[PDB]
Amino acid sequence: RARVVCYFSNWAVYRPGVGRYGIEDIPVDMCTHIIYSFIGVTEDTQQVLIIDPELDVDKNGFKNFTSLRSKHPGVKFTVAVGGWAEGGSKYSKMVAAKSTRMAFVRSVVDFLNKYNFDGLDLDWEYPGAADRGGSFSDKDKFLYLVQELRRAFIREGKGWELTAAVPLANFRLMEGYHVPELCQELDAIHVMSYDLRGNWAGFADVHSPLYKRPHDQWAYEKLNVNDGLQLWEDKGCPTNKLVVGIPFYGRSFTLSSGNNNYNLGTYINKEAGGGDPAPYTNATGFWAYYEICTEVDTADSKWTKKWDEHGKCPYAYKGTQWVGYEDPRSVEIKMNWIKEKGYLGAMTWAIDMDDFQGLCGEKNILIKLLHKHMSAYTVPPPR
Ligand SMILES: CC(=O)N[C@@H]1[C@@H](O)[C@H](O[C@@H]2O[C@H](CO)[C@@H](O[C@@H]3O[C@H](CO)[C@@H](O)[C@H](O)[C@H]3NC(C)=O)[C@H](O)[C@H]2NC(C)=O)[C@@H](CO)O[C@H]1O
Ligand SMILES: CC(=O)N[C@@H]1[C@@H](O)[C@H](O[C@@H]2O[C@H](CO)[C@@H](O)[C@H](O)[C@H]2NC(C)=O)[C@@H](CO)O[C@H]1O
Ligand SMILES: *[C@@H]1O[C@H](CO)[C@@H](O)[C@H](O)[C@H]1NC(C)=O
Ligand SMILES: *[C@@H]1O[C@H](CO)[C@@H](O)[C@H](O)[C@H]1NC(C)=O
Repeated sequence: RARVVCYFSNWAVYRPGVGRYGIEDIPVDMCTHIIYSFIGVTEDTQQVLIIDPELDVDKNGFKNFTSLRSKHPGVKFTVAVGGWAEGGSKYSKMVAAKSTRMAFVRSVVDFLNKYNFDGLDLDWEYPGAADRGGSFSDKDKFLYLVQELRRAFIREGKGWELTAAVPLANFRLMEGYHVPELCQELDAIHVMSYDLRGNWAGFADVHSPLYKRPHDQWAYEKLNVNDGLQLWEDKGCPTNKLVVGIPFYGRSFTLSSGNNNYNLGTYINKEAGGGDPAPYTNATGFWAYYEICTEVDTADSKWTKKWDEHGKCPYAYKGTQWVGYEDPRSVEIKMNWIKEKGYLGAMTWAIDMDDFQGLCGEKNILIKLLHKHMSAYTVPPPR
């Protein structure tokens, strides 16, 4: 009764060559809940914004995805609104008044009926975040939105789920999330236990450390997966509502000129923006898991792979390039820890970045780990 929650990116179909990943590539039986990402909100009318209508509607992307339930009827197929690229300011605007929230709620209900989704995942990053167009009143008003969506979903009578993707840093929780009240209204809390470190921080480090390292200080002291989940519990969220995110990607850095120290915490060339783009994701500062294993794990690789003994994550480097990520060893450790803590399950950002082609070895190696552990695990009663 554990969840394996799989975010599916609708833009992965445009990746070239073996990176192309579409609806037909989703390994549906490895997940219990699959989430089509993303739709957005309009700036002016607070309605659902379809972000790639040629794919999502004209080529039947939404419906191809939800009709997967014909062959896989025990799986839930929902849609996520928001995501990083959507920004936060349209959401802070939409929740500012009862009337604009109600316009959005009606639009959501029509959309979910039209494309036969099982519910909605809220991915506003983030209520209350001044750097993302937010402000103080978002914390109350985001809770109101959640309460109003839940009531609308109850009225529709189809048993739709409502979930949310959330951060784990204390300051973000204080600015945006009434934890006990949100955890009561939501079916699952998808914790984004990743991007905890990255180029923006100004030093090289793994981005999903499980436990504190000696160099973690001040704001970073508790910014690790174990302490972040413990924070959600301490703030009032039941253990059996918390789903732990696992990144299928690494955060990369370009090290400072002449820097031969590759240890965690080493200085970087921050203006570079991160490591150089890899060929399929083509984004400075991150690599898909399959982009990492095809470079790091080959027989003649010139990459050097190391292990963070405290954070329990791999990192690898070559030249000026350094990347921290998750591999089968680190994912196995986190699966065992999820079971030890009694959490509701595991989530991945995102299923289209697993080695789904088997370029390095077993196809879908990381999601198979999530599925192996979660499917044999019984979630205990709240602690
Ligand atoms: C649940 C959750 O993890 N949510 C967040 C994710 O949004 C975020 O991943 C990033 O998502 C954005 C989209 O919101 C990606 O930007 C996209 O970039 C490509 C080209 O580089 C572009 O073609 C797309 O148009 C654009 N998206 C859209 C909506 O069209 C970004 O690359 C993702 N970053 C990754 C995968 O590392 C994840 C991980 O950061 O965490 C939350 O912030
Ligand atoms: C903490 C900080 O300096 N904030 C900015 C970051 O939000 C941002 O990247 C993002 O890191 C967040 C953690 O703070 C993640 O939650 C978020 O998923 C991630 N963004 C994505 C999806 O790529 C960086 C810019 O990339 O700027 C920082 O200043
Ligand atoms: C939906 O499935 C149809 C029939 O297989 C296919 O032609 C189309 O490309 C699919 N669209 C998407 C977005 O996957
Ligand atoms: C890679 O991304 C950059 C930055 O957006 C873009 O300008 C360039 O066209 C992209 N290249 C490919 C092959 O998509």
